[PDB]
Amino acid sequence: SLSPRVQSLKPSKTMVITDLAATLVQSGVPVIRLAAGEPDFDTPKVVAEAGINAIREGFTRYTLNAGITELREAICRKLKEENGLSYAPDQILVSNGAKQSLLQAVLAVCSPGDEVIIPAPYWVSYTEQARLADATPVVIPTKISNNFLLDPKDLESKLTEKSRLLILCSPSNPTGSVYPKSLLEEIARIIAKHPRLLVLSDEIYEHIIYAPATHTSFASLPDMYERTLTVNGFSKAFAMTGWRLGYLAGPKHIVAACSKLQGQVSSGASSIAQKAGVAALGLGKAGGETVAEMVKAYRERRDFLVKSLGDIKGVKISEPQGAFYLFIDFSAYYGSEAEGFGLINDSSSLALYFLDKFQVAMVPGDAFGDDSCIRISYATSLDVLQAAVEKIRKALEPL
Amino acid sequence: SLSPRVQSLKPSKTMVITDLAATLVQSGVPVIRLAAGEPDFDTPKVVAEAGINAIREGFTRYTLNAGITELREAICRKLKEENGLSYAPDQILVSNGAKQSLLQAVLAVCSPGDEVIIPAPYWVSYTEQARLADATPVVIPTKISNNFLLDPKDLESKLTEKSRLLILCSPSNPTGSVYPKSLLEEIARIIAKHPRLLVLSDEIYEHIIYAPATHTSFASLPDMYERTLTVNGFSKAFAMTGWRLGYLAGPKHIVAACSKLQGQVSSGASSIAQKAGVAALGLGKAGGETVAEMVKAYRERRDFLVKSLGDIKGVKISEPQGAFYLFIDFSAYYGSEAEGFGLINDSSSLALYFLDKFQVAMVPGDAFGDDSCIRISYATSLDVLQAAVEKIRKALEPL
Repeated sequence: SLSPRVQSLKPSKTMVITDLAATLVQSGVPVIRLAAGEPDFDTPKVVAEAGINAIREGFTRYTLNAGITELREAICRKLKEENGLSYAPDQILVSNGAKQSLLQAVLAVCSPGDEVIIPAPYWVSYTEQARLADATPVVIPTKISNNFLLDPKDLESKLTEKSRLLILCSPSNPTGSVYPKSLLEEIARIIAKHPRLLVLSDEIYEHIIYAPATHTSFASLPDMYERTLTVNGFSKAFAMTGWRLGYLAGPKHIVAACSKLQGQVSSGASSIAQKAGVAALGLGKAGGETVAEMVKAYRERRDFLVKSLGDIKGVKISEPQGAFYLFIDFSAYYGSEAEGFGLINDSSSLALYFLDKFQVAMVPGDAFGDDSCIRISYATSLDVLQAAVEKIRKALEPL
Repeated sequence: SLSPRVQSLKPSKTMVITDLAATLVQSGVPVIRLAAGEPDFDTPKVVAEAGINAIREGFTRYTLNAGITELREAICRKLKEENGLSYAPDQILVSNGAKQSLLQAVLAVCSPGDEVIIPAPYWVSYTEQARLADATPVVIPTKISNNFLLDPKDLESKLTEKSRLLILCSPSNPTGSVYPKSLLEEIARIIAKHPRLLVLSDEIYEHIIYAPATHTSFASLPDMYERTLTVNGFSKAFAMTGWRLGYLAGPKHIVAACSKLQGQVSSGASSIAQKAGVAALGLGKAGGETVAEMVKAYRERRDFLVKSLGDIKGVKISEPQGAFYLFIDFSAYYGSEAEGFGLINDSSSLALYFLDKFQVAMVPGDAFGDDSCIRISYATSLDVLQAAVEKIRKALEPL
């Protein structure tokens, strides 16, 4: 029975709480749902109508494996105009979500035994995708005091003959932290010394930024363009998670190998979702007021939760600059008598205590490589956040 | 640069001919295009409206990774009713097309060095997926006189301690054969001796079948449920190729390992596509007059091409029982020098000869592991087939 690749990954830390509550264990109790990784917003009607018209017009046959020319051309424009990067259409690979885009990159560029350097807190799939490539993940913890930003000295110390891929997610899930250009520059100098090291830049949350923070894409840095794989998509910016559209832009030989890989995984991505993709790219640069209108809401929501929660004692909060996550340091509360949850010294037990006792579902930082925190998503109505703040405050002072 | 496994694949006979005729049409000469592996029909308006309705009703968010509970239930209904198979909802996995379903099954159950037995002629992807799992494909040639059906004695000679998976595609791509129950019963008995051997049954063409022939699910056979992975989908029957919807049914521990894999490869399948899937399943058993009318068009199309080509001398045909492919044996024309243009040695040469000199695009049998033949797709209008038969006759008389 079953192969080692599947056996080697991985219990999962989400189901015990995140979806087990969204179950008859709700009955008859209601639950807030603060653990979803998707926008509360609908798909833009212009984007949605493009999909409806693609269905009507018969754009329902197989696509080119790499993607339709209009989308790969439109993505290239987006990359020059928004990120200041130059790519041709044969350097673009469109996949059914960015998750596939990231995985195919790892399988294309990593030989067995290669080391993939992953900063923690990390998106869950980065560790598992390296293992599916038979590569060795090397995790570098970071601290909240440094805004969960990688330290360049720590990157220097973990370099090896085997270091092949560095994964940078900015703005990042879960911490919602954003890399400054100067920090990425120190990183870049280091990488240029290493002959084999490549960088996977996860820019899926790019248009969700706030305030003085700026998204500066890695390939724009001096000498990095040839070493960088750029990954972006339509799920987070345009609230298109169900459509499954993502893309990779990078060196042509790497994209060509990723494309040959895709011809065997799933073939090309949805013909319907891709036509919606051109429409989404057609909304404009921000892309337009529609995303801007959404980013104003997240900005408002972020500020309510940073204020309320950061004033409870023993709770640490770094102001996030991007995305819609808050990685909250509920540690210090680890002793806790507390109640039915015995020890309450875990991110998982604590997250269990918020649910299954206070009806607030969150994701333990356990899921992301740092047990000091719990991830709270504020991509929900402002009315539910005040109620969630209300449940957290009653949960925590009884300790 | 790139890893082995990306580099292990590097073939593709298909690339220069079928993808290039699209280039030669894209300026000047028109070409028939008989290399289609997709229905010429539109998606059923009922199915199309359900997807358009799902867009309007806002079903654009992430679905559960395994699939929406409504679709997995309708699939279980379809599998018990049409194929006589009993599955629970947690034994079904929905993916972006059957291609993904097959890859995840192969990756789930094959260890390095394991042997994947593939009867030839074969769909190209079976070989590549096995190599992506570090399995060793072992090909078993079959003969046109035996309707390209696997020979059970030939199976026993190649069975080994390392045999893990046998892949059975019925109805077949490229041959268009259907295994009879009696032959499938004989195979089953053979595998029952081997403790490790599993069956991947690719049943995607189940409803494109012609009247005296019957589709028998391998998992219906006694002692086989425990070892069969059933793969089906909506792409070929309902002309849903662009939608990307497929599924796998099997033992609980296998489907769980496939699900952990899918959680790292693509996440769930499209929310819009899934809701169209329930509409397609709701269409009935065949389903209804909707599927029967396309199979009525395919059957006439086939019979026109068996008679027209079979009357050409040096052409050998097994009448297909399913799907819309014809694997035509143009050998005997090998060993002949055309002018000037040059040598017609092989299926590659012959297929190149039909196109470019007589404007007819086909897929060489080289692409499917059988060099004897050329694959003609008849999922196109009866009018184009007549102009191709003329061209085939005009190409064939000069030798």
